[PDB]
Amino acid sequence: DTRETMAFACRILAMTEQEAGLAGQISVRSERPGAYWTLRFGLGFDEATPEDFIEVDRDLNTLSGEGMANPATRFHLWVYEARPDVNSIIHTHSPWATVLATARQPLVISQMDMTPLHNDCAFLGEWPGVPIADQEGVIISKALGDKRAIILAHHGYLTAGKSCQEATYLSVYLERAARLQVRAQAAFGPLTPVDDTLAAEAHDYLLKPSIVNATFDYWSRQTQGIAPLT
Amino acid sequence: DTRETMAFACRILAMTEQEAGLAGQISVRSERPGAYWTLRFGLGFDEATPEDFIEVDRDLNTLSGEGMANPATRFHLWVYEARPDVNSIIHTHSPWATVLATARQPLVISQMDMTPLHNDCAFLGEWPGVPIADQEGVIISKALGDKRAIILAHHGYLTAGKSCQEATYLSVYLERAARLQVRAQAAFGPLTPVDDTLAAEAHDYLLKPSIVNATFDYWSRQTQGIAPLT
Amino acid sequence: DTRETMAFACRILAMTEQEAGLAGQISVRSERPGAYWTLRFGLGFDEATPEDFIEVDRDLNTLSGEGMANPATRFHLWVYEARPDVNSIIHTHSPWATVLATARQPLVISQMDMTPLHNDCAFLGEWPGVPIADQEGVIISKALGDKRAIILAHHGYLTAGKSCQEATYLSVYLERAARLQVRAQAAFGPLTPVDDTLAAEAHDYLLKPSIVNATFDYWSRQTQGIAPLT
Amino acid sequence: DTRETMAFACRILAMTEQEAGLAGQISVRSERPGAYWTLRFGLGFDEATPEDFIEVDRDLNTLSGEGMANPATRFHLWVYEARPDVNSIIHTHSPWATVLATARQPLVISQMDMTPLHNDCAFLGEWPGVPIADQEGVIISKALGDKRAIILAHHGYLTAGKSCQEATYLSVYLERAARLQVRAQAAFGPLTPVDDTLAAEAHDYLLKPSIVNATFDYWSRQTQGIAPLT
Ligand SMILES: [Fe+2]
Ligand SMILES: [Fe+2]
Ligand SMILES: [Fe+2]
Ligand SMILES: [Fe+2]
Repeated sequence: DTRETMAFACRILAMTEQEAGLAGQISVRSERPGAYWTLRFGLGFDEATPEDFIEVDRDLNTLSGEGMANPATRFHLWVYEARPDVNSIIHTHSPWATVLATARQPLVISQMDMTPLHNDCAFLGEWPGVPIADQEGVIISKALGDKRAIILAHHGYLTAGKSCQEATYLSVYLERAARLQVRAQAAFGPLTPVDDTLAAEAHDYLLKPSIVNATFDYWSRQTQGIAPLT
Repeated sequence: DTRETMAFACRILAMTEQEAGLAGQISVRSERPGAYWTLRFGLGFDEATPEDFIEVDRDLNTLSGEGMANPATRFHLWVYEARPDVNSIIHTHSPWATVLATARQPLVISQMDMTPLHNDCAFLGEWPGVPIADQEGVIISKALGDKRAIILAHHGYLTAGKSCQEATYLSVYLERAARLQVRAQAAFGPLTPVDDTLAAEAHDYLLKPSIVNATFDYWSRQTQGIAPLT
Repeated sequence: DTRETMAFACRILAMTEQEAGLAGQISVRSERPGAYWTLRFGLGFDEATPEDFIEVDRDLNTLSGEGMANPATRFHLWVYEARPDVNSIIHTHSPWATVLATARQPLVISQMDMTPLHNDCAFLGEWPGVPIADQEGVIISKALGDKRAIILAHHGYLTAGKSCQEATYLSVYLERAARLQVRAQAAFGPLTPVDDTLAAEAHDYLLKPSIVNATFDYWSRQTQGIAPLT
Repeated sequence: DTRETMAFACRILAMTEQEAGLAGQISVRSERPGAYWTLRFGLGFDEATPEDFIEVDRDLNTLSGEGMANPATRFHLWVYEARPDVNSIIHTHSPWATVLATARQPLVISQMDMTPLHNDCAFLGEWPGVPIADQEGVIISKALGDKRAIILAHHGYLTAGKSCQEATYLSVYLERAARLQVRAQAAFGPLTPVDDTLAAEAHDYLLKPSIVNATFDYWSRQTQGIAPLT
C-alpha cells in the first residue's frame, strides 16, 4: 500500500515535470521508529515501481526490500523527529520553484491554487553548499518550522505532508504557483497578494483530505495513460 | 449527442493544457428546465467519456446517468438563468489565462486570434475567496453580463457559449490570447490594441458557427491521434 | 511526389508547434499556369496526407484531387504572379512569430540560425482585418517584395520559398528565431545585431539547397517516429 | 562500447530538447591518434544508432564504419590537440544556452545544479560567422582554454568532457542552467552569484565520475521509454 502510493507519487512528480533526475528524494515515515521508506539509490521518479521503495534506518541499513538507500535522504529523519505530524517528505529542484529559489524570491500568494502554501511556505535564505546529513537535517527542520513547504535558496524546495498524497499535492501546487508567479512578474512586475483571511480559508478548503486524495488519485490515473475517444 | 460533444470538449481542453487539479468544470444546459449536464465529481477533462456526464438539478440530484456531480458547479445554474442564450459553460484555472487573472490584467485585443474576445471578455476585479453557490453565481452572472467570457481576478476564467462547441472555442482562443499577451508584454511592454471596427468585424467572422464547428471537429480529430505518414 | 512533399511539410510544421489550426495555409505553384496545389478546406497540418492536396484555379475550381479548397488561400495566386521564383508559400499564426507580429516588432538578426532571414524578412505594419482575396493578395505581395518572409502585424507570418522544402525551412527557422528573440529580450532587453557582412554570408550558407533539402528530409524522418535504442 | 555510449548521448541530447536542424555535433577521440568518432552527415541526434558513428581523420577519410562524416566537425581535432584531457566534444545551438549566447550574457552561478559550470564556462564574445575548419578550431580552443564548456556569442555552446558521459552531463546541466537564469532574470533581474568556495565544492561533488556516470545511465534508461504502472 505505502510502496504503491509512493510509486504513484514519483510518477506524478515526473509527469508534472518536476524533472527531479537523481536530485529527487521521497520518503514516508515507517511504522517502525527511527525508520523511513524511500526510493533506492540511482533511480529517477519516472521509473519508480513499488519494489524500488525500501525501508531504512539511521545507519542506512535496508530493513525491508532489496537495494541501497540514497544517503542524501538521511536528513529526512531530522525532519520526521522535529515534526511528528509529518509522514511524507519530497525534495526536488523542479524547474519553476528553483527559479524562485535562485532569484531568492519568496512565494507571493495571489491566486486560488497558490493558497495551499498561504502562511505555509518557509524560506531558507542561506545556501549551505554540499552538506552533511546532520548539518542539512538540523538546518532544514529548523527553517521549515511548522510549515508544509520551504523554498531553499539557490537549491530547490522541500514539501512535508501528513501523507504521501499531501506531500505530492503540495509539490505539484508549489511548482505550479511558482510558474504562475514567475510568468506574471516577467510580464507585469510584482504581484498584489490576496486578502489573508480569504486566503487562509481557501488554504483549508484546498487542503481537505477528501480533495487532496481525489486529486492524487486523478493524477495517478493520468500517469497510467488514458485511451483517446473512439 | 450532447454527452459525446462534451466528452470531446473535455479532451480538447486537456490537449490544449488547461489542467489545475480537479478545478475544471463543464456544463451544458439540459432540455429539462432548471437542470444541467456536467462531468461527474472526481474526474479530469482528459479522462471524460460520454458516460461520465450526468444530468443534475439545483439540489444535485442525478436525474440521468450514473454518478455524483461536482457540487462546485452549482453556480452554473445562475449563469444559465441570467443568460437564456448561453447553453454551455466552461470554467478552468488554465496556465496563461490565470497569469492575466493573477496579475489583475485584462485581455488587450492586439491580434487576429484575440478578436473572438473583442468587447466580449468581462473582468471581475474582486476575488470572493471560497464561495457559497448563492454568492458565486450571483457575483459571476452579474460581472459577466452579456459577454462570452470573463477573467476572474486571482482565480481563472469562465466562458459562456451558445453551444458546447462555442464555449470550447472561446476557452482555447482565450488561453492562447492570454499566452500571446503575457509573452509579448514580458519582452516588449504594453501592447497597442488593434482598431475596434476591424476587430469587431474579425470577431464576427471568427465566431461564425460554420468556423466554430469546423474548428471544434478538427480539434476533436486531433485528440483521437493521427497516424504518421508512411 | 509534390503532394508527398507538401504532406511532410505540414507534418513538420505541426511537429515544430506552429499550432496552425485551421488558420494554416500551404501551397505549391502548379505546372499549369494560374493554378496552385493546396491543403483542402477543414483540415489541419498535423493530419494532412498526400491525397488531401488538391489543384485549384483562380475561381477555386478543383482541377485535380477530391475536395474544396480553403478560399482564404486564393491570395497566394497574387504572390505567385508577383514572384516567378517562388514555388511554395506557407502562412500560419505560429506562437512565437505571432508574439513579434502582435508587439509590432521586427526580427533582429543576432544569432547563426536567424541569418536565413537576414535582409530577407519584410514587415507589414498595417493590419487590414478580415480581408478580400484581391485586397490581401495585392497588399502582401507588395509588402513582401523580393523577400523570403514577412511578419504581418497583429496577424502572423508568411514564408515564400523556391520549393516547398525552402518554404518549410524558412517557417521553422523564423519561428525558432522569433522564440529566441522574445526569450532574450524578456530577460535582457534589446539585442545587438550581428555584423551584416558575416550575416549575409551565413544566410547564403544556411540557404544552400543541399542543406535545406537534407534538413527537410531529417525533419520528415522525425515526424514518422524513431524507435528507441535497445 | 564507444559507439553505443555516443548513440545514447545523442538520444539524451534529443530528449532534453537541444535540436536546431542539423547543427548538432558530437565526437569522441579515437584510440588512433589524429582521428575521431563522429555522427555521419545528414543525421540528427534523435535518430543516431551505434552504426551511425564513424571514425575519420583530418581529411575526412572514413577509417571505420560506413558513411561520410559531417565536415563541420573537422575543428574538433584542434580542440583534441590543444586538450589531451578532453575525450568527447558536443556542440549544439540548444534553445536556452543560445538565448545567453544571443544576448551576449555569461552564465551566472546562482544555484546548486549550475555549479558543474562554476569557473568552468568560457565566453567567446566574437562571432566569426561562417568559419573555415582552420580558424574555427584555433578560435574555439584558444577561447575555451582549460574549461569544460564555452558559450559562443551569437551561435550556441560547446562542452568538452573527459568522457562522452561527462560531455553529455555538462551539456544537459548547461542548458538547464541557462533556462533557469533566463527565466529568473526575466522576472526578477540580475542574479546574486553563490559563494565561490561553496560553489567550487559543489562543482567537484557534482563532477565526480560516479555521479556523472549514474546520471548518464539514468538518462539513457529514460530515452528507451518507461512503461506506466499497472
Ligand atoms: Fe538537493
Ligand atoms: Fe475555480
Ligand atoms: Fe491568417
Ligand atoms: Fe554551430
